[PDB]
Amino acid sequence: SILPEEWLPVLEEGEVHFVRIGELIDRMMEENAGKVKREGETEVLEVSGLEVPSFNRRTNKAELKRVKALIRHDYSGKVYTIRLKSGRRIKITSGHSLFSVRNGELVEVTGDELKPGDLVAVPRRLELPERNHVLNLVELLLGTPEEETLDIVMTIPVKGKKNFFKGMLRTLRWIFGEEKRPRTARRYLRHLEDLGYVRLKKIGYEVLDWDSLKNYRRLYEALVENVRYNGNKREYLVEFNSIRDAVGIMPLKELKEWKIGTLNGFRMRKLIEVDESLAKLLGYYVSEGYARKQRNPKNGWSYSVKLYNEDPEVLDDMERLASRFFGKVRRGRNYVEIPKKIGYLLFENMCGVLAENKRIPEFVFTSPKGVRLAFLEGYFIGDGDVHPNKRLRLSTKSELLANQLVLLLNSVGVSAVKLGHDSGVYRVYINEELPFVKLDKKKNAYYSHVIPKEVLSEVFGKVFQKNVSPQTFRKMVEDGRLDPEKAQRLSWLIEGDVVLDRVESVDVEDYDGYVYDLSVEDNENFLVGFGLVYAHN
Repeated sequence: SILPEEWLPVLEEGEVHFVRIGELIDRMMEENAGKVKREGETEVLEVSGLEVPSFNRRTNKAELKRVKALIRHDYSGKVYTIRLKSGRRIKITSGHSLFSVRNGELVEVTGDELKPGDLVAVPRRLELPERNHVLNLVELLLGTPEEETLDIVMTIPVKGKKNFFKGMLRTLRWIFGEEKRPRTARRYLRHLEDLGYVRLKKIGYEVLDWDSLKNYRRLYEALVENVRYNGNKREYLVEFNSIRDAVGIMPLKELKEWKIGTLNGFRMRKLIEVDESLAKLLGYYVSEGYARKQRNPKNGWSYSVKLYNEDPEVLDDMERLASRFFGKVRRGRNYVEIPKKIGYLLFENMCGVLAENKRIPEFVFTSPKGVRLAFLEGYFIGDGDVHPNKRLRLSTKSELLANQLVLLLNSVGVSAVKLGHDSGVYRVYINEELPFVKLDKKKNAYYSHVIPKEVLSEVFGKVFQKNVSPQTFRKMVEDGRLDPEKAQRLSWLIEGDVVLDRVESVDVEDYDGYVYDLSVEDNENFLVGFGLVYAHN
């Protein structure tokens, strides 16, 4: 079984989240108490909607799988913290199995069996889904403290909507039988049909969804009561907070027409399509971005976002990207500033404010590779890791970020990764080429670009000078240096999506508490631990 605090990458409805397995399993069981069957000390809760990354037991390739159930045993015994030479770490009970090698094949080795030196399976790359994402600033802000969206408003041109609100309400009230049929009735009944609520008929109409109409009415009731007119710009206005408890009802069809921001400041389009510029912009922020709130004039609240960097070229690119989504921007000595409330809000909720809370936005993990790489590039460049003379060294105070980076890298084919945490800081080391950074993996190679000599030794019965890269392995096969028939025993290691990391230390403790586990469809395994480690379900 896995311990409570162990991180676990999971996918829900197509999105990737990092959760502490205990928190996930405890929360689920509490909200589904009834369905939780129990056989003494064990508690099993079948579920759907969850998916975890695993590897095919036969081909060993990366593939996502359904999580059949969540399990919880009350445990009293020994727990082992397994530390890999790569930096990965995983704490498990004595009978939990991880994957090691025995005679060229992947076998299971229990926690109470693992010793320093043993080879442990770990990801070479991951196969996460790919889709285009669309940000929704409304939902985003609805997840924000009202005290932070005080000056936020939602404007809309008065053009085609001459008194639309009060006019729609009247039709609704009429629909609910509280008024005589309005004069502009059909101009609205169509819109409703367009939204799917009503079925316009030759003669009158037929209400399709009362419950929905009720919320829609509730929405317009809120609009009429709060929408003001701004003679100045000829548009309708609404203070966000005044309709927070209803705006979420606004159908997307209608949302498109609105804008959101401040009255005398930057106004944004509510629905944003995630593209590479945005991702790379966010990358810049996650690494070198600082969001501030200083008091100013009437002591208390001018918001801004600065993107630091000591090199002109970079600052030029940030300035280019920042202004690409937030209009006019301010250049500085060593930074680029976006002094806009809604930009500040967007970045705050997307990536976090404090360094130790910085994080990769969720949509990045399952976006097309072009976008994942765009983010990574914005992050690396900003962090100043584009001109290396050896392996890169990324530092963060956010352990979430460290884990996310590792998963994001794996998802784009980078496997030569290492970890560390030394003094309130997490480090992610990378020793292999990236489309935007040249690095020689052959030089001081990492475990991922090497076939353990014990494995070769065992499989081929020969004794090997040193370690061979998978590249030099394929070659030795093609010109008889390696027996091709024996060599096939390792096709899973050369052809699969797994590499062998090695146990450095093992710590044993006595534990009294809840331990967890999962049941994974088909493969019966999943990723857990700091840095991601394959564990048998």
